[PDB]
Amino acid sequence: ITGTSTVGVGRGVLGDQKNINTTYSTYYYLQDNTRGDGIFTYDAKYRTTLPGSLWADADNQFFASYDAPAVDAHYYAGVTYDYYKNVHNRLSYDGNNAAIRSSVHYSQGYNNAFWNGSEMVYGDGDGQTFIPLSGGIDVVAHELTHAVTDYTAGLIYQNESGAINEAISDIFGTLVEFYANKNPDWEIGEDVYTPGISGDSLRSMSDPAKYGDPDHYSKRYTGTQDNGGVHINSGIINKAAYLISQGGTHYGVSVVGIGRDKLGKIFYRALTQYLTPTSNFSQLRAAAVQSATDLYGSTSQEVASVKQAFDAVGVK
Ligand SMILES: O=C(O)CNC(=O)[C@@H](CS)Cc1ccccc1
Ligand SMILES: [Ca+2]
Ligand SMILES: [Ca+2]
Ligand SMILES: [Ca+2]
Ligand SMILES: [Ca+2]
Ligand SMILES: [Zn+2]
Repeated sequence: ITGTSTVGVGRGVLGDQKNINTTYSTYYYLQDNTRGDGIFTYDAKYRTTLPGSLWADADNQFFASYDAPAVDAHYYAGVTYDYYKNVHNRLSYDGNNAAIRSSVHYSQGYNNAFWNGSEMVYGDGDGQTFIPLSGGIDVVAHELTHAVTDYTAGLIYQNESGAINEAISDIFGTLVEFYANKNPDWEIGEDVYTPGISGDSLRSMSDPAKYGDPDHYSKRYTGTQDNGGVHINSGIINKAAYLISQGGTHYGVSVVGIGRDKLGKIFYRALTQYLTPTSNFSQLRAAAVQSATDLYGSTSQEVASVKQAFDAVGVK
């Protein structure tokens, strides 16, 4: 759409009011011209055909219940772009300001969200296991992060390299939740999962075992489901990341925490410079050691906390 940039107001899935960047040309569109090549939000209209229609609204006000998921997918994708640009100096997912597109209201009672190789897609949930997926900042950044991986390391979605792919997305979606200061935590999906139950989440970075995921290499899933346990074995890498950051004793091994910022710096560098499509857990270890080395020196505490963390989860 070609038109005048303006700003509208709306209510998100959680009932919160926010301002969003729109474009005016007869109608008001969910098209934000201020970020790279633009952020575009689309209506999939309960169908599976993508992307659906560019979101059009008559008065620049987004307070209807059908509007809520479009408001949050549009705004959180702006926050995510901001995080990457400001913190890591990366312009959009390809590093060249590619336009970011999202479709909401995808299918009927679709309990997922994904990156299809070209855009982000959000189901509205069934109302019980989930509420519309874009209402969770960590879900939105997990997604966008898959775009980042795709253009960099290119981790294949299966087995060891696939679980690394999932871990990276949980790690960066968690960094983005803390960056926005939106009630942050080391849990994944908490804001949109099981609206009827309090206190839970889909996955836990602090204690993956809390929901049955492995928190040690020796407890890794060797089967075939979930592409070889991509969303299962990600817990081993999530635990490691949470240790480097915050510190702690796990299975007897003590790790001194180096905090979030350094954790984001080391992982981004492993991602962008050292990891390959076929990298395994052991290779992720050498990549993270080497990034921390590059940035803080071979004899830094930074390097020593990364080794401790991997030894704690049995990776190497
Ligand atoms: O597909 C699965 O098994 C679970 N899906 C996920 O973990 C991702 C899709 S890769 C979508 C999502 C991320 C974070 C939070 C909620 C939903
Ligand atoms: Ca309106
Ligand atoms: Ca939170
Ligand atoms: Ca969270
Ligand atoms: Ca819940
Ligand atoms: Zn994922």
